[PDB]
Amino acid sequence: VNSFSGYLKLTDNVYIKNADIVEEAKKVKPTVVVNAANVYLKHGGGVAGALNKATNNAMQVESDDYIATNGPLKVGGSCVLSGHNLAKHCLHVVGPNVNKGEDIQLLKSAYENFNQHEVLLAPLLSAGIFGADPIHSLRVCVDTVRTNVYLAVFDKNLYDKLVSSFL
Ligand SMILES: Nc1nc2ccc(Cl)cc2s1
Repeated sequence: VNSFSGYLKLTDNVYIKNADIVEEAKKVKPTVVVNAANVYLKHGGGVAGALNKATNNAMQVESDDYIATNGPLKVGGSCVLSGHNLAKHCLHVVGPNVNKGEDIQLLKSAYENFNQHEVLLAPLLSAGIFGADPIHSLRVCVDTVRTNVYLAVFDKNLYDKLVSSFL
């Protein structure tokens, strides 16, 4: 049993809810929250800007030190950093950004990072301002992640479309 409430069960391991991931993280304090990161860990907008704002910019300060030491992530890659006031850990995952011309085949590689964690609170990778089709992102998630993933979908309209169209 875990603390996640109000989710619709899609599969054995994937759950979905219309929720603000920031407000969900603040309520649950999950072991892992996933950030929709870019390779520079520049948390300007979308999910990353919202998560970082909720940490009072402490996520960005930590991230800048990580990049200064290690250099940029790979598209499809990840790193584990602090979850600050939102979670124990933040798994920063880089899905491909369609609005930069990145290979959508890298979305499966991105979701494979989730398999290193038994339970996660996450957004749909490459959705929103990363430009991918969220229906596609949900299909790749279900077909790739084997650990228990609780997806927070920001748009009520999109949430209802993802559920209604789910095979
Ligand atoms: N407080 C939140 N801000 C955002 C911004 C973009 C997306 Cl895709 C989800 C969320 S939840």
